[PDB]
Amino acid sequence: LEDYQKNFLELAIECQALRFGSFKLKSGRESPYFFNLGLFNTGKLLSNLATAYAIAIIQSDLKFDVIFGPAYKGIPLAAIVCVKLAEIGGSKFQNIQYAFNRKEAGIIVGSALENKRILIIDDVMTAGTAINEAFEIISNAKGQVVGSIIALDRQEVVSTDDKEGLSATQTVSKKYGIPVLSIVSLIHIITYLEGRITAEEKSKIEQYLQTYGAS
Amino acid sequence: IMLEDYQKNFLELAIECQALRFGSFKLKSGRESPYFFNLGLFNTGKLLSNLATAYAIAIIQSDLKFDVIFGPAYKGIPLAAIVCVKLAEIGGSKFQNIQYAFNRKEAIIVGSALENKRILIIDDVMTAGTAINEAFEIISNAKGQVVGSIIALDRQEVVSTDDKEGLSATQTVSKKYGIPVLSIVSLIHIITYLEGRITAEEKSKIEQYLQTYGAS
Ligand SMILES: O=C(O)c1cc(=O)[nH]c(=O)n1[C@@H]1O[C@H](COP(=O)(O)O)[C@@H](O)[C@H]1O
Ligand SMILES: O=C(O)c1cc(=O)[nH]c(=O)n1[C@@H]1O[C@H](COP(=O)(O)O)[C@@H](O)[C@H]1O
Ligand SMILES: [Cl-]
Ligand SMILES: [Cl-]
Repeated sequence: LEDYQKNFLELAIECQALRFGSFKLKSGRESPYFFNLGLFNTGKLLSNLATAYAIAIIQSDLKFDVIFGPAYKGIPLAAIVCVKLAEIGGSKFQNIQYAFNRKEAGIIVGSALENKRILIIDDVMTAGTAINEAFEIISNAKGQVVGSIIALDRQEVVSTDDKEGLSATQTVSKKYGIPVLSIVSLIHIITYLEGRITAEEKSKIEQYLQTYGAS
Repeated sequence: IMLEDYQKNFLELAIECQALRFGSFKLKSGRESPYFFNLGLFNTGKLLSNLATAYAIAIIQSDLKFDVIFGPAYKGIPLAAIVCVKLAEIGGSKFQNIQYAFNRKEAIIVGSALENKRILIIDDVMTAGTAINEAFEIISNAKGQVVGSIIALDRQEVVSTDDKEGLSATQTVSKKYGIPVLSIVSLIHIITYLEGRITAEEKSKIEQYLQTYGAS
């Protein structure tokens, strides 16, 4: 793990973004843990979060024109990361733009996406549903998606039906031929924060991963 | 009038990025304006960084004590976020734990509960004050306590031409709620700073507009 990933994880517990318990996910799956990025809610935490995203993006060498955040929670993410890229990235990141959608229209707020290289930013990927929806919106605007970044790759399958059992992030990359970046993955949480996870929570996570974990 | 270096720099960028334009614009209040300020055109990382800093300096200057910065959906949302971040970055210990919040158009608050929290409303521009009033009601529904407002531009216009006192939208809001209304710049700043860069024709159009709508 890199230092910024360690700090991200440390702050994730501090602000309670990483919670263990019983959670019904968007996809319907009953999960033993939940990552709530919305809990990085202070000026200090948002600054650190924007920095983590920016570092991951810069180190990827991805070339793009526009960072797009899906409504609603992706909107602040796109804005703060756009800023942070200009602050820590140097000359080629000064003119990167940000955009987002309205839920109902004139759907896109920002410069026209047509023929621009777009990086999608979001919080967490589980089954990949949220990113597919963002893809649809971008394609309607005639944007060219060149990559995606999330804070947490939960490293789960799109569906248990799929025999290959590729993760949601793996399936997006393969389908589109685009990088899918993550600040951290579930494996990083398990290994680094092993002490702060109890024996029961450890087993609950492993049992969950037996059903939903990528191969 | 006084112009801070950061205000001059902000205006320079506003011209550069097309945020500030002169010409015929029908405002959302129906008023036919000789100029328009489109803050959404501060749309790059560099422009947003300067914008966040400008808002932050004005907020710091004011000594306003608050818990939450609230930006109305949709265009208020990035403003709340970037300013919450900037304040923690350049404002010191006092701003480390301030939070941001915003509304959904329909289910409604995104963020920690607003109840019993001191709220700073952030928005782009005030003309007749209609948008800020709508934000007041949202925060009211949520039982938050509004302690201040900040906008990028105070257009210095009346709420209604029928009011004989002729208080501006920002003056009206301030008197009604007993709270400060801050702005990065006002129309007077734009006119004073740009001098002859606004053409004679453009100047007279502004003067004619303010003869109809300008605050006393
Ligand atoms: O429901 C989830 O899958 C989920 C798990 C989690 O740990 N954190 C989390 O925020 N979520 C929510 O579910 C989304 C990810 O699920 P997918 O759209 O299936 O990838 C995120 O965008 C969140 O809205
Ligand atoms: O329509 C306007 O009055 C207006 C003028 C301007 O220069 N810039 C600008 O953005 N506007 C839009 O009008 C709103 C302000 O109008 P009021 O709600 O009357 O105060 C802003 O929130 C913008 O949506
Ligand atoms: Cl959302
Ligand atoms: Cl809007």
